[PDB]
Amino acid sequence: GPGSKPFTLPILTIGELTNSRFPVPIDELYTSPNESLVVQPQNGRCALDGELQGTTQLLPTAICSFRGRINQKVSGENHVWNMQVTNINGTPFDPTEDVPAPLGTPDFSGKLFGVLSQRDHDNACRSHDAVIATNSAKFTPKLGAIQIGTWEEDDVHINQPTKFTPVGLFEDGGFNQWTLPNYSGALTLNMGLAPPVAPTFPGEQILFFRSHIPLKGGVADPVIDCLLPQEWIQHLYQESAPSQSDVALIRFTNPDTGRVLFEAKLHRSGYITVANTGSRPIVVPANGYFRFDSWVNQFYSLAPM
Amino acid sequence: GPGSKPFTLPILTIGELTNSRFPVPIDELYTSPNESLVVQPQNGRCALDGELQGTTQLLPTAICSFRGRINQKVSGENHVWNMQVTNINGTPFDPTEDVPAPLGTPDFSGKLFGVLSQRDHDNACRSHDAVIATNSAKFTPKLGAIQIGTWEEDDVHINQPTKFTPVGLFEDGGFNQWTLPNYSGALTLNMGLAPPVAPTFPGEQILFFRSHIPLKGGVADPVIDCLLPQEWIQHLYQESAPSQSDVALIRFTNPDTGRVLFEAKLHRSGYITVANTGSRPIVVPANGYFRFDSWVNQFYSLAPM
Repeated sequence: GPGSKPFTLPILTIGELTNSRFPVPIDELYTSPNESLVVQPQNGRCALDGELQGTTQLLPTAICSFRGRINQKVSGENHVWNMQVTNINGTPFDPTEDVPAPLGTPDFSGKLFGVLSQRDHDNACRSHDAVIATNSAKFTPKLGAIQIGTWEEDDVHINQPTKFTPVGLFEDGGFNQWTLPNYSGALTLNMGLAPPVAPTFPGEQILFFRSHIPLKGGVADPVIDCLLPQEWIQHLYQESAPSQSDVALIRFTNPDTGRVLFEAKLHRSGYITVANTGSRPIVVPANGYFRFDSWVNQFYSLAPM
Repeated sequence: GPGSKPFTLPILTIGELTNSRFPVPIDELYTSPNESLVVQPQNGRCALDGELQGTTQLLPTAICSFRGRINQKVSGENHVWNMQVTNINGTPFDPTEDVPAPLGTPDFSGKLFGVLSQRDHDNACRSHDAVIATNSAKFTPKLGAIQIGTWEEDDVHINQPTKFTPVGLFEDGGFNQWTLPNYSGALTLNMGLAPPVAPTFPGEQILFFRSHIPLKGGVADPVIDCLLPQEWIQHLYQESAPSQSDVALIRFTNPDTGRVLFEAKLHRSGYITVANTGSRPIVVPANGYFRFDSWVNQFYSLAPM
């Protein structure tokens, strides 16, 4: 009609949200100033009008997963395999397409721990622990191939349907959630990226949805922070509501109480800022959720958290 | 107002749906007659008005997961541990609550393969392969405890936060997707169950959303069939639209083509029937999705598939 469809978010509490950058539930909200770090995740990217960006796709369980077939054991390597990757649904990946990598590809540097599974054309199956170094020169998903390490020296089959189910990190050394992999390998620039995000208003910081992820060994508390929960992305994709301005004011509210705990800016490009100093984890009532209040601009002065 | 909010389903193709009974994408639609088998899944259960039933909860990645802490190594057992389970968000499980088990508990009998991870209070971490026999007398999630098997004899810590990430089945022997676990263990009846479902109209069969799941070893093609995709459940929970009759007519349609491929009955209790003979897998265009057409009754004669 003459009027626009009102923008909406799903009615979901902190305990009903999934991380859009790793297939686990959100544990908490978190805010910190990115003085040195540049924030440019490729998963969990979606404009408020429902446009998916970067490597973002809709399936929460498939985030950081891989699909394809093993073409060979890597030359001069025991326990390392070369995997030709397809899209998550099994359809061929189109390397010339204007995305950084197959949708769902991990968007952080480190050693990912998970399980490699196969079901051969004759239905003979196997699953073994595996590691994928997203920070290695031979991590080339954009070119259609990655390398996968196993402990099992021999029991991986060639030219058979293969999946990688992510579990967590193998080790904490070399892990940086904000360092993008080189999707095309060494000496090649990433392309088709979702843009970096930063709080434009002096005094604001990004608000993240944070998950603490598993670690195979070591002493650490590795976390993955996403800009938007996967359910919000799924919702925005469904709704495709036009954005009335560059910023939607949202209010975190407990429904039974009816009281608003704090307010934040949801930006058109798909991330949240708040007025806060330093980095502190945010604990919120299990009943509470973000409610859309109105459209404002970048110059709107938020109430301090 | 005086009028009811129109019922709706999400606009999602086959490749954009998640299984509600195991944390993997839907691979295909499937239909078969349950002449001998009784269909009573506890996950992926939701009335069309958004009422969650059985052990159904909202987080797709958390389906078939467990959370809690290891209290002891099992008496007379090497490699077997007793785990005191909490809810998925970590909050205490209320055994007296009218559910069959903690929400998200697996609803099938067999040996589940996955990874057990821990992060100790001092941040020392470990992850190891694990198996959970949902078909054992010591599987007692409703009582607040299960047993977990590992290969690692010693490297599991007591009284530390623990998670189980499911991957697939350990073996195919003993697996039956329609046999419910005894949630309270041997000699105790399940309670608070979602009711069994069956096609009431002579000549109809249930239509399932089917996934082929990983297997650690053996020759088999184990599948998990759900009544509703997880995204539909999330959507119905959000919408909470009143049901106008016992049956909603839905039409599977490819949007670009604009052509309807077939029609089905979406029942108020949350499952689909079609008019088909025997068991056959259904392949549908990647563009296609179910569209809600109108409300009918049990006596509506569907066009044959």
